[PDB]
Amino acid sequence: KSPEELKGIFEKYAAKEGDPNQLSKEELKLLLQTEGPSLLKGMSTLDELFEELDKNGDGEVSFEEFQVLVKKISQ
Repeated sequence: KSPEELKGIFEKYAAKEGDPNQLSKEELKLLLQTEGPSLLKGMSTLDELFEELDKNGDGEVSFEEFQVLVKKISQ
């Protein structure tokens, strides 16, 4: 579920940033939060750690990196 939902949205958002594999924090947050309304699986661990990464200032996030990070920090 979450992989597919995240990815499906990610492709569309990432298209704005040209490379469908690459998204950034700004969109990332929206994309994560979406799993809230969708599956009640957005605005928790995922966004919390991504806010930390935002404060560190990662900014740019590839799908793969994103995906592995969110599930690894959650589990």
